[PDB]
Amino acid sequence: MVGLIWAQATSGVIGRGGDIPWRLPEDQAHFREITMGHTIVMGRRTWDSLPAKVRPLPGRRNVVLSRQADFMASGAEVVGSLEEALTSPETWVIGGGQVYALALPYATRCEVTEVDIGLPREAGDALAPVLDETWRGETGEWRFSRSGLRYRLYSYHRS
Ligand SMILES: NC(=O)c1ccc[n+]([C@@H]2O[C@H](COP(=O)([O-])OP(=O)(O)OC[C@H]3O[C@@H](n4cnc5c(N)ncnc54)[C@H](OP(=O)(O)O)[C@@H]3O)[C@@H](O)[C@H]2O)c1
Ligand SMILES: Nc1ccc(C(F)(F)F)cc1N
Ligand SMILES: [Co+2]
Ligand SMILES: [Co+2]
Repeated sequence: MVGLIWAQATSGVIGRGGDIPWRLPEDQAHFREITMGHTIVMGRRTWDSLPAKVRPLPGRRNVVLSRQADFMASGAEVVGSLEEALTSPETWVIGGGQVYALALPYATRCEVTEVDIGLPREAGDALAPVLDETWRGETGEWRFSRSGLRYRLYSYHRS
C-alpha cells in the first residue's frame, strides 16, 4: 500500500521557503500516527527541511529521493528513483510537492489535512497534487486547532 500524506491550505499550498507557513499541532500527532512504523519516502528538499535533531523521524524507515549520485542522508536510505523507495507493505510519501506529484500514480490512498487559512498561491510555492475523478474521498468535520486555526481531514482512496 502506497499512500500520500500532506497538509494544505485550502489554496493547495503545502510549502514555501523550505518551510510550512503554519503550525497545526493536531496534524503532527495525526501525521505521526499514520506514518509510525512504516516506510516514509521524501524528496531531498523535504529531508533538508527537517532539523538534524529530528532526522530521521523515529520508528520509521526514512527514505530520501534524490538525483545526486552519492547523496548521503545520515540516518536514511537514499534512492534515485521512487520505485526503489516503494517496496514495503505500507509506504507513505511525505512530500514535497515534487515527490507527491511523482508518487500519485502509484498511490492508492491520500490522507489530506486542509487548513482553513487564507494562504494565496505564490510563485515558487510547493503545491499539493490535484486529485481527479478516480479519487473517492470522505470529508471530515471542521476541527479547531490548539493553534487557533480551523482544519478538516480528508481520506481519499481509489480501487
Ligand atoms: N505536508 C506538507 O505541507 C509538507 C510535507 C513535506 C514537505 N513540505 C514542503 O514542501 C517543500 C519542498 O517540496 P519541493 O517540491 O520543493 O522539493 P521535494 O519534492 O521535497 O524534493 C525535491 C527533490 O526531490 C528530488 N527529486 C525530485 N524528483 C526526483 C526524481 N524523479 N528522482 C529522484 N529524485 C527526485 C530532487 O532532489 P535533488 O535535488 O537531490 O535531485 C528534488 O530536488 C518544503 O517547503 C517543505 O516544507 C510540506
Ligand atoms: N518536524 C517535521 C517537519 C516536517 C515534516 C513533514 F512531514 F512535513 F515533512 C515532518 C516532521 N516530523
Ligand atoms: Co500504520
Ligand atoms: Co483499497
